[PDB]
Amino acid sequence: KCPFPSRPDNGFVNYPAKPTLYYKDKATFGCHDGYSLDGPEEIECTKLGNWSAMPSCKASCKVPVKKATVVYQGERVKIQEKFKNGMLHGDKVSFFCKNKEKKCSYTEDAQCIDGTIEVPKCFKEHSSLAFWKTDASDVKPC
Repeated sequence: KCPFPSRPDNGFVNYPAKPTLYYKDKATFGCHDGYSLDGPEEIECTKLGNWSAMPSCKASCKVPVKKATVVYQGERVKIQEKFKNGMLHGDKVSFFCKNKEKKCSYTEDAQCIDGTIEVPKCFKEHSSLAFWKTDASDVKPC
């Protein structure tokens, strides 16, 4: 015997329609808009009497700045364009930062994790109004 697995938060679950689920019986998961599955989509019930896993639904992220060039999968892009529809949990990007000492730039990664993506501390976004200031993404790389 296995119990009925609970619907994951911000998602849903499906299983055979029947009084009791015994073993080798399957359950199955999906998520609402703005979330994505973190774990296997299907799950077996096991010999020991418990469920082979328990996936959750992890939230997507608002792009956390109005404008930035970042590296994604090895390629410079504009975060606003590339992720106009938000960021999936697990999506990793790289913001540019200035080493003012050696007058060059370097990158630091940030990841969407369940709705929060923490932009790095070294990163300063500049309005296009502050035209005297220079985007780290244009400084020669260290």
